[PDB]
Order: sequence, then C-alpha cells, then structure tokens
Amino acid sequence: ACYCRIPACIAGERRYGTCIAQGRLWAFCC
Repeated sequence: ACYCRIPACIAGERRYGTCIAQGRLWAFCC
C-alpha cells in the first residue's frame, strides 16, 4: 500500500511526493 508518512518513507518505499494534511507536511511513500 501507499502511505503519507512522518518523518520519512520506510525502507522498501520511495518518496513519490508530499501530502499536506492536518496542517502538516508528510512524505508520500509507496
């Protein structure tokens, strides 16, 4: 699955983008 993550993507994932949610920045990871 793909995830918006803080503080960074997990091993095995790539950061394909950014999420803005709950007034915060996240890495978009899949």
